Amino acid sequence: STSKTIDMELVKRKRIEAIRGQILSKLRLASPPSQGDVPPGPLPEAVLALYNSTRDRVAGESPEADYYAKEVTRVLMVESGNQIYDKFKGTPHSLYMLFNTSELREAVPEPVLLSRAELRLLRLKLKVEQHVELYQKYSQDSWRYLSNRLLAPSDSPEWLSFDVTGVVRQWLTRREAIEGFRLSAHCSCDSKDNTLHVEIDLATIHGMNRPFLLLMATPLERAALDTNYCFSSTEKNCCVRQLYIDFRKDLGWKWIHEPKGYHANFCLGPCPYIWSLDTQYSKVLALYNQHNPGASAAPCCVPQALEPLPIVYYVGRKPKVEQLSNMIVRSCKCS
Amino acid sequence: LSTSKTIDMELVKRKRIEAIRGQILSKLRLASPPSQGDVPPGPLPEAVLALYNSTRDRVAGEEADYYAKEVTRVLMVESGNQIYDKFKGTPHSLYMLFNTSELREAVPEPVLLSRAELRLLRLKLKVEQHVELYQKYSQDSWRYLSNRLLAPSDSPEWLSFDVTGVVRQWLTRREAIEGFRLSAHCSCDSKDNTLHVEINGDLATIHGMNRPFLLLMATPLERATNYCFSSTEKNCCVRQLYIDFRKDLGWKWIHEPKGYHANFCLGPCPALYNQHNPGASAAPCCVPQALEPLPIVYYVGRKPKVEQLSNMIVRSCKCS
Ligand SMILES: *[C@@H]1O[C@H](CO)[C@@H](O[C@@H]2O[C@H](CO)[C@@H](O[C@@H]3O[C@H](CO)[C@@H](O)[C@H](O)[C@@H]3O)[C@H](O)[C@H]2NC(C)=O)[C@H](O)[C@H]1NC(C)=O
Repeated sequence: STSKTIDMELVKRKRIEAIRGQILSKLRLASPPSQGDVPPGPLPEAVLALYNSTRDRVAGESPEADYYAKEVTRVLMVESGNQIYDKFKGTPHSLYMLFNTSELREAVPEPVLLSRAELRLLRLKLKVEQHVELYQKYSQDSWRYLSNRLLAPSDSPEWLSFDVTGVVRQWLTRREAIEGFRLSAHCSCDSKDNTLHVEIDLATIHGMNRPFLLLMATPLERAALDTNYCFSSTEKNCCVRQLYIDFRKDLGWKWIHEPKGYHANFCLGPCPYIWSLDTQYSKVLALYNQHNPGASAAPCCVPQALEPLPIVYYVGRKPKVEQLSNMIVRSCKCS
Repeated sequence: LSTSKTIDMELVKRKRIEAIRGQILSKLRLASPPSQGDVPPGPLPEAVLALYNSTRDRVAGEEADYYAKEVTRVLMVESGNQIYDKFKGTPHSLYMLFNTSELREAVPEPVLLSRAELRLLRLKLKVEQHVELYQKYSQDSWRYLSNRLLAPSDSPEWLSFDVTGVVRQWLTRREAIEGFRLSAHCSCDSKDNTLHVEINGDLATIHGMNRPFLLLMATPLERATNYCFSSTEKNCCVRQLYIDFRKDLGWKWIHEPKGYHANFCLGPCPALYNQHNPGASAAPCCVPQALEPLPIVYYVGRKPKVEQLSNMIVRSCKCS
């Protein structure tokens, strides 16, 4: 291990140097930004709090994201004391969260830059299981179902998240000043012999730590490859290549009755470092979505999206239908 | 010259073909192709083709191992008997119950089961509908599983519901009968002693062929960072590397954090092709699978910026 540990350190240094170009290329910077103007001392109150929640454990829901970094912003809902109580007065099992659309356009000027928008809630009900549903205020009159969530009991207050990216993108398109969501308890009912059975504050609503929208978008200053593009175009870079395999013609096998063949495509092509490649084009950028130059020390043209293959074959007199995983290559990536 | 590029591709294509020869055999865990002298000539039986079709059928629904899974299916109890007299005249509810012994014959032991799907032939062509799936936990109760918003489609469509955990629990249970419930979505809200309630021909095909069934994928009976940091492995795996922006990169511009666990993948990916060449590609590499982002805080002049960079932290590695 005397002459192997030192070899390991060279790999670690190779990884570190790739990360140097890795971070700078993501930020679309040739060199680290100038610091002469920066105030010394601790970070501001809003900056630390913004960075805090990005690391915090949140509740998940259950096109692919790009290589370059996303600017994260957040907008807290309109304050509790004003406006949000008179229109929905005394609703026992419904929580309303409305946002100023101009505050969203201040963070994200145009919708095309927005890549993800999350609605955040500070859940408090520790001991009992609850089933909730999320709704979007499309118009002033009706609400539309978005999603639901079965919430198991948790001993500690937990931050809940709802992916409302598609909804917030439509909000950035609209000029209407106020938009919002509605979180209500799950309704369970059933009709039977002309009878009908029906079964049905949770979170911080005021000040800081009230519900908010977390926006991840490409900043304005900075404003994989599936078979549907790899089969049409001839590319020098890493991509999917067609290969139909006949169990008779190519493998000399007769025991697979169904199918007689399938498209087992392969990945083939050079994977240069993303910063070593020409200025970014939409067709070349896709490959690099999971790009981590130092991870494997040498990036390879490997598959991303794969599909299974069901087959039919015999064991004696007995026919068997089986499914094989990861047989069909649908996309390739450099990583 | 394209004459000497055709030849290069043919060599790559043959390497892929030869790896696939080993891939298929290794997934089925066979050393050589099985003997076919006893196989009946002619078309496959009625049930065998139908079972195979549904594996290919295009369906809309909302890690798995390397080796192949045996696919079986079990149709629900027929309409005319037993399943209507206890649920007589339910206007907005469709009931699907299954014999638990038929499931244990298809999947002998619950540990072997890897996936179970409930299949429905949707019929409502023109109208958008919202449905919910329920499980018969007890003799008195049903339990919420999932829901589905169904957009209009001109053609009858096969719907799928992932009921793996439910069907696996059925094999754990000893009760002879189990089943599901598909009902219309209930939307209500109470306000000042008032209450608004909204709901939403047969919804799906219910009798004869193409009736609801469970599609079972299980390992045959005959085939019977938290891991990378503890053990030292020669093969491809995750390797520890903490990176301090000052100590390792010489940087002062990233105020938060001062560093992070950016692990790397390292190890050769040159009978047991599960960790050797899972993808069967011409040259397998040790590349990461699970990646995690890294939020940072830095300054550009006077304006502080908090940004998130994707795929910075390697959590798992694979041979591909
Ligand atoms: C499972 O999938 C295959 C996918 O093709 C299905 O194959 C089709 O089976 C039908 C069965 O009737 C064939 O229809 C035939 O039509 C000709 C006239 O065109 C008639 O002479 C035959 O008597 C038969 O009725 C159809 O051609 C065949 N598909 C292809 C591409 O040939 C199969 O039906 C599926 N499911 C089953 C068998 O339940």
